[PDB]
Amino acid sequence: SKVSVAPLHLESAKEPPLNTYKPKEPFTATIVSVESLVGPKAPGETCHIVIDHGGNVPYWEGQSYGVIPPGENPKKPGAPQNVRLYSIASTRYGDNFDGRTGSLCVRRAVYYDPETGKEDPSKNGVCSNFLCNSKPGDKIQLTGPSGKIMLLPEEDPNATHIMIATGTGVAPFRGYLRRMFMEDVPNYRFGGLAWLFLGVANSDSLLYDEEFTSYLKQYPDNFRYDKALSREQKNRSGGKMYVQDKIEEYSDEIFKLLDGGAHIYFCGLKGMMPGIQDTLKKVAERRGESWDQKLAQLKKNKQWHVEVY
Ligand SMILES: Cc1cc2c(cc1C)N(C[C@H](O)[C@H](O)[C@H](O)COP(=O)(O)OP(=O)(O)OC[C@H]1O[C@@H](n3cnc4c(N)ncnc43)[C@H](O)[C@@H]1O)c1[nH]c(=O)[nH]c(=O)c1N2
Repeated sequence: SKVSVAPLHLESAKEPPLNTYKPKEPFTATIVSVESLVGPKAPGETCHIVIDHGGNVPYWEGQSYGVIPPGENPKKPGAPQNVRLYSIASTRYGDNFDGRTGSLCVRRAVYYDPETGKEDPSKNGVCSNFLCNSKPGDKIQLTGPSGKIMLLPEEDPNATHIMIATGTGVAPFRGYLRRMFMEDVPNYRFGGLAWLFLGVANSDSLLYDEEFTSYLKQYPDNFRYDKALSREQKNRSGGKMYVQDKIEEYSDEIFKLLDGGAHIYFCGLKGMMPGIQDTLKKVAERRGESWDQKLAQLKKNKQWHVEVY
């Protein structure tokens, strides 16, 4: 039941592509589709953007594309807008299984006055709205790809990968998990444990939930999946349910896996991290361990992978 992907020559490169296109001469890609990923109770829109790069801007899982939105740089007259980076949410083959498209998972940044709720177009996020407002056939200026922090370590096809996402931080993990489970990639046959933790505001804010739930039924011995819905759930202590609280529910299993060599990944808004560090410190203390010591070892061993923004 693994899906045929082409072209398999995408497996031949020994190093990830980097900076293939640069801001002064971007690649003009074409939008294939834009769809909302969220339901009516979600506090804001997050969109799935499919982009046809024609095979001209290949990438590895875990990398980012740059997008240059239209208009003048407000801080520099006559100059283009600055690049905004977006974690690629697709595998190298992309959602059409053909090596021609890549996908982004984009939260629409909308401004509301803190007192009156009143909006103001001039204070909306430029690139996120540009992307979420795009339609089939629209052109986008693409740069990159870039980034190496979130490349998937494939040396051990039976490794353990613990994936901690909030919101759009699910993006690299969608790509990892399709490569691990969905696509027929003969040179990478994953037989380890992939464990996805996802924190979002509510049920309607879930991203790609049907895809992840399907892996539980297809690969029950290789995939685990836990969700934290913060506005709809409460933690053991009674402060909104964050993803850290879900990690703590599996404290012993997770620490054992880390001690056994598991990779652990964090992606999403940088505000997710302080709570996670606090929980891990408390879990370590309860076990009689120093989290500082443990984290230093995880970093030295190249087990700790963070890309937050
Ligand atoms: C490695 C990496 C990977 C990613 C990302 C970053 C990095 C470093 N990001 C973030 C992304 O690059 C980008 O920063 C956001 O999409 C916001 O960009 P905009 O162009 O929409 O906002 P823009 O840069 O135009 O504005 C920034 C913020 O300022 C606000 N603002 C503007 N003017 C204001 C004013 N006068 N008063 C008050 N507020 C004002 C806007 O509302 C917005 O919230 C991301 N994002 C994402 O959604 N998905 C992803 O997968 C990723 N991945």
